[PDB]
Amino acid sequence: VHHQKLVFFAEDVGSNKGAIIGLMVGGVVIA
Amino acid sequence: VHHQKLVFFAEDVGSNKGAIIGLMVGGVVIA
Amino acid sequence: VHHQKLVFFAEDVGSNKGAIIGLMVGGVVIA
Amino acid sequence: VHHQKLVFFAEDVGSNKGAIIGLMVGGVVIA
Amino acid sequence: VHHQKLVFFAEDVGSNKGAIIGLMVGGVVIA
Amino acid sequence: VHHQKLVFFAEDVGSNKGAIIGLMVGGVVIA
Repeated sequence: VHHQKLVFFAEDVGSNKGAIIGLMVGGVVIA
Repeated sequence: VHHQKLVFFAEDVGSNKGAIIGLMVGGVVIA
Repeated sequence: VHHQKLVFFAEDVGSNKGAIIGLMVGGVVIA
Repeated sequence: VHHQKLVFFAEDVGSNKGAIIGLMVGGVVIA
Repeated sequence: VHHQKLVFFAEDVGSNKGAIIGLMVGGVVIA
Repeated sequence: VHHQKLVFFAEDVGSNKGAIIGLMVGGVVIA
């Protein structure tokens, strides 16, 4: 298979106080 | 298969205090 | 198969205090 | 006059992604 | 006058991704 | 006048990714 640009932003992000995950597959994120 | 640009923003994001996930497949996100 | 731009915003997002998921397939998101 | 415990929680708060205000008297909150 | 414990939590707060304000009297909060 | 303990937590705060303000009277907070 092929994955690409799963998340994409074309313009500026101010902040990320949380989670940004291209491809969450297991385990535990807490943001 | 082929995946691409699953999430896309063309303009600026101010903030993300939560979760942004291209392709959640298992495990646990808490944002 | 082919997926693309599953979620798309063409203009600016102010905030995301919740979940934005291109393709949720299993597991647990809590935003 | 006397004010006290205007807002009160006795048990655990999970999250506050919004506004919690004891006493709003003017100005502008955006949560 | 007298103010006290305007906001009160007795048990644990998990997170505050927003605003918690004892006494908003003017100006601008954006959380 | 007299102010006291305007915001109060009795138990542990996990995180503050936003604003916690005893007494907002003017100006601009962005959290």
